[PDB]
Parts: sequence; structure tokens; C-alpha cells
Amino acid sequence: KWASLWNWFNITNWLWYIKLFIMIVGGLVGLRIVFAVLS
Amino acid sequence: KWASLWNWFNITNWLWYIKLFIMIVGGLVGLRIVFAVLS
Amino acid sequence: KWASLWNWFNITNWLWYIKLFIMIVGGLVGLRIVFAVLS
Repeated sequence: KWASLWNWFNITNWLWYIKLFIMIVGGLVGLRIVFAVLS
Repeated sequence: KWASLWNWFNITNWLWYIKLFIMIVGGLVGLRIVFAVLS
Repeated sequence: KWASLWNWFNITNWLWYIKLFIMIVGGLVGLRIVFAVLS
């Protein structure tokens, strides 16, 4: 089981506004900028 | 009519959480990663 | 002081509906497309 760690994980993914759910998208797309620079 | 076509647009798109509204944008960034890996 | 601009800035960013909060993520992806077309 992991019920208390699941509640914070749900908070960390996106339980209220924005979070990883959007910030996985913003950082990956940012990352392709400097990736074109160095690759 | 306007209300019926806007209703058909919202059901097919993103009436509720996430949908093609996030999935169409997020899968296109996913597609470039592996594009570099295999190119 | 700063209030008339700031309230405008927040409504420009995102109060209700899409705005720069979805336009930074979306236009950044739509950037990678022409990137690849010209590279």
C-alpha cells in the first residue's frame, strides 16, 4: 500500500491547477530549443 | 445552427479534462524525441 | 500604484479561458513543426 504517498503523488502530478501535467509539457518543449543548439 | 455545431465541436474536442486539447499537443512533442533518436 | 496594468496583465496571462497560459505551451510546439520543415 501507499495511500498517503499516493495523495501527495496526486498533488505532484496535477490534483489542483497546472503542476507536472503542464510542466512536463513546458520543459520538454523548452528542452528541444538547446538540444537543436548542441545537436 | 450555431449552438448545435459549437456543442458538436466541444464534445469531440474538450468538453471535460485533458482530451485532444492536451493530447494532440503533448503527443507531437513526444514524437520529436524519438525522431532525434532514430535520426 | 500598479493596479490597472496588473489586473490587465493577469487577464492577459490567464484568469478565465486559454490565454498565454495555453498560448506559451501551444505556440512553442507549433514552433517545432516549422523548425523541422526548415531543418
